[PDB]
Amino acid sequence: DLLVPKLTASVTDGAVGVTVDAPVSVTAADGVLAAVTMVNDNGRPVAGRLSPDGLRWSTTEQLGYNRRYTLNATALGLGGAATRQLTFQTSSPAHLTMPYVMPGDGEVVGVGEPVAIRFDENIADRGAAEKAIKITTNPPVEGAFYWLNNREVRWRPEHFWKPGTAVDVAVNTYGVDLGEGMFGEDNVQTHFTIGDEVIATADDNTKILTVRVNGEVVKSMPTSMGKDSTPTANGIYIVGSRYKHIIMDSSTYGVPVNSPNGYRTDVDWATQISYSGVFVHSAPWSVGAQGHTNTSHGCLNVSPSNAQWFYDHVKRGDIVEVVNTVGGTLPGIDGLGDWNIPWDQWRAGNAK
Ligand SMILES: *[C@@H](O)[C@H]([C@@H](C)O)[C@H]1C[C@H](S[C@@H]2CCN(C(C)=N)C2)C(C(=O)O)N1
Repeated sequence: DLLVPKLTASVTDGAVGVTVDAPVSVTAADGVLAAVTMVNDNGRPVAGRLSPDGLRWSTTEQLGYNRRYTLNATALGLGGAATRQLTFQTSSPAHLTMPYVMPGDGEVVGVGEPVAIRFDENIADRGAAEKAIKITTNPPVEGAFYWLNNREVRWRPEHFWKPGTAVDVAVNTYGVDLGEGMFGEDNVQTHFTIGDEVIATADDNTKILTVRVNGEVVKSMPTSMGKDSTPTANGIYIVGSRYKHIIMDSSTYGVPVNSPNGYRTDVDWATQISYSGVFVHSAPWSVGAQGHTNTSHGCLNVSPSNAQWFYDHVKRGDIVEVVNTVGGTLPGIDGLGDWNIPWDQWRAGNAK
């Protein structure tokens, strides 16, 4: 006839390994919730909120790893009253890993910019990490994950972004088992926008670096690329950081300075385009060979004014394409060579 109220929680009494990637909630049937408290092992209460109709209570703040929580709830209805007490334990990680996402929040980047999520620890379960990363695009475009190394995963579409696209990255790793008892230390979120299409093409046959903005040629720079014994790899490069001046140190990229292809020299107006250490930069010493002969260690050498032009007008995520050199092809897992991996292979990924 008149039923007693019933209490249902999203955890159960005695549960262990409860993941903290989601709130805890309680629902009343045949009655309303009169009070709900949740405390940790130390008696400290957890913040929560009861819905206005009295039917549903939920935690509202982050739940902690390695905690024993006690939930007390009372429901009242015309049929009488019901009270329950539940204790559960949350996940106890063996390790925590912190994600770091690029590009930065609010940035405007070029059409070649991948989403990058780098953890500070090796990820045993790549599939769990990919599943925990939510990418929103507008206009919507399909994309896919691919791992550069054990710690950094990249996401991009099949073709270069459409200018004007919003990209939203929710790395929702808090409470997620990323393998072997390694859980996400925190969530991170970033949002960025794709700007103009900027593609600069260096053609060894002509020795010209041509900059096209939304398809229109805006600059033609005589360049000197890698001499035969240190060639510039062909392929697609993503623009990385830019520097007013920087000491280029070959040992940074694996080559002892004191070795025959080593070097250590202060350089102006330098835009990095590969982790292997290719840059567009000012080369006053080879102005005469630019547009004619390859003389560099791999860099795209241009005039000082053209290098400053490049610094001022080309942004992170814009594209440099190198063609017809005697080099090989830039490795797809360079760090900035993601677009050299064919789409079918990128889309199949490497989560295992
Ligand atoms: C690009 O080619 C690189 C490297 C970071 O990939 C740098 C290294 C040089 S330094 C070279 C030796 C001394 N040089 C002079 C004449 N000052 C040039 C470089 C290059 O121009 O070859 N660029």
